[PDB]
Amino acid sequence: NLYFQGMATITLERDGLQLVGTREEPFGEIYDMAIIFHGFTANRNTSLLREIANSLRDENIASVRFDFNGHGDSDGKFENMTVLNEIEDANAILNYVKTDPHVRNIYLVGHAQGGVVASMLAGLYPDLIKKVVLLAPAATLKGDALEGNTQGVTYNPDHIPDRLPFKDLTLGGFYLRIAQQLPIYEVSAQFTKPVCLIHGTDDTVVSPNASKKYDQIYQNSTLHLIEGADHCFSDSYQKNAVNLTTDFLQ
Amino acid sequence: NLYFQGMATITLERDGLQLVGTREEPFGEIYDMAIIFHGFTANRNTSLLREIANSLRDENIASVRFDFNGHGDSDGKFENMTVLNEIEDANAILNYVKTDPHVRNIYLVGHAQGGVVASMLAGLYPDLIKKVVLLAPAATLKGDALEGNTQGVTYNPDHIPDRLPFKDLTLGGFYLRIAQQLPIYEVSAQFTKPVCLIHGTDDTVVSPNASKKYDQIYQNSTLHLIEGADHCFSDSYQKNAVNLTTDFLQ
Ligand SMILES: CCOC(=O)/C=C/c1ccc(O)c(OC)c1
Ligand SMILES: CCOC(=O)/C=C/c1ccc(O)c(OC)c1
Ligand SMILES: [Cl-]
Ligand SMILES: [Cl-]
Ligand SMILES: [Cl-]
Ligand SMILES: [Cl-]
Ligand SMILES: [N+]
Ligand SMILES: [N+]
Ligand SMILES: [N+]
Ligand SMILES: [N+]
Ligand SMILES: [N+]
Ligand SMILES: [N+]
Ligand SMILES: [N+]
Ligand SMILES: [N+]
Ligand SMILES: [N+]
Ligand SMILES: [N+]
Ligand SMILES: [N+]
Ligand SMILES: [N+]
Ligand SMILES: [N+]
Ligand SMILES: [N+]
Ligand SMILES: [N+]
Ligand SMILES: [N+]
Repeated sequence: NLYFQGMATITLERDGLQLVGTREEPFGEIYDMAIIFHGFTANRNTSLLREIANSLRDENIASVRFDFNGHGDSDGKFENMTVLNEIEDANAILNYVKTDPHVRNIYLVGHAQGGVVASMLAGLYPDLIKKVVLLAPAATLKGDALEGNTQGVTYNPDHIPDRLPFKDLTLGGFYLRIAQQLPIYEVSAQFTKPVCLIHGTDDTVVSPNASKKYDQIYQNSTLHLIEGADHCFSDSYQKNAVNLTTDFLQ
Repeated sequence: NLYFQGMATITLERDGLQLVGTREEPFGEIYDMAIIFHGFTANRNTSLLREIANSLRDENIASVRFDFNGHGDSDGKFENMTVLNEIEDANAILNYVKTDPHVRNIYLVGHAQGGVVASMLAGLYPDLIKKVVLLAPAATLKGDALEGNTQGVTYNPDHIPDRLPFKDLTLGGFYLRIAQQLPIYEVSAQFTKPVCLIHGTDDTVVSPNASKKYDQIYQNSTLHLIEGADHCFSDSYQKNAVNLTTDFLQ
């Protein structure tokens, strides 16, 4: 605002879970605010999401970035996380933003699974969200679940176990059952305002096809396929992903 | 079990919320178990649900019945309840039931909004649940949210407010935005094992067309129209409701 600029730690509640975020507070009385969503097994402070927030703040656009339930500093077990209770988290954060009287327009920015959270959130709030940016949005998480292969890790898609080991973590059977029947496109397509879609052509975690499908379902989308970029927009592509996002929001 | 029979109060957790229930434990080393789900604004101990759990226990079918979040003895504000978070409540209860070693077949039994919870849960666990009984399932709550008229309380369905004063209660805006888009029949229709559908013909809260519709989506359903019954299967209608429920779960 006019008196404090820079970062602050903010905590919210969603059903007796506490969610821990970082607010990037710009100069100015009135401003636009982006809610930024990290991906699966990630947290609010990846390089991509840090640089996103920072670039946004340099253009006077506020932001908040939170750890989803079961990730980062936020409460709850990873095994109990699903895309749906992430939407619930995202709604608790949308409550916080929409009641700050500094905020003018609200933007949603999500990477990977946080892109699916963003796109379905905007589809529930198409009357409130103004612009949305999706980076490598992971709608393919639904097909992976129908196939029985989530990021290497395999199961029978018709006999899903109670839990699945997944690196050093424990993934919940319910995550996968919800994943198989997520109405991603059905919900996301309710949002008819400006969408920015950024995806790397060398993404091997989430097919570019995912962004090509989002480009079909939105009537107001712009698609950027970044030649050579990976899933994380690593190395030289990160600045590319970050300027696209910033440019679009202004 | 073979040593203890009779009731107990169970406490479960879901996302930092305590869910309070009643477990009825029958005779035998091995038995089937019913999960009984109450409706919108109701609780686990309505006359109807006590009588279901009693009739079941006479057949040595075990049951549990929990207050959903925002109801009865359970945690959370009513205004923060949604059908989605009730499904998550329901999944937490299912975790408890499915991990009991005495339990053979798991049945779902849901009244009104508890019917929607039940049908959706069965659709997500079509490999685990053995049988479903829906009493006046409120699948009409979605169309009601799309029209903008929930039990006579009207609001703009394209501009859903933050909160809706709702007769001595305050229903959450996010309840309504979820309801509009819940994929009730899509998910429910994945359950291809036996379903028993029961609806009174004089229900004025949930149109009988709801049970008619399920009986069309389902690959193995049986429809019981109770001539003259009300939404809550009151007085004489209750024993008919209960017997149909009991006989079916056998
Ligand atoms: C941080 C980047 O990673 C993601 O967000 C991935 C989302 C996602 C992609 C494919 C899947 O099969 C899946 O189910 C676990 C999730
Ligand atoms: C306690 C017994 O009854 C119920 O569960 C009723 C549920 C219900 C019916 C129609 C609706 O438009 C609705 O939106 C909140 C909810
Ligand atoms: Cl699970
Ligand atoms: Cl015994
Ligand atoms: Cl009663
Ligand atoms: Cl009967
Ligand atoms: N200010
Ligand atoms: N985030
Ligand atoms: N399978
Ligand atoms: N969307
Ligand atoms: N588009
Ligand atoms: N036993
Ligand atoms: N309910
Ligand atoms: N109530
Ligand atoms: N009751
Ligand atoms: N009931
Ligand atoms: N409430
Ligand atoms: N609510
Ligand atoms: N009603
Ligand atoms: N509003
Ligand atoms: N709400
Ligand atoms: N939907």
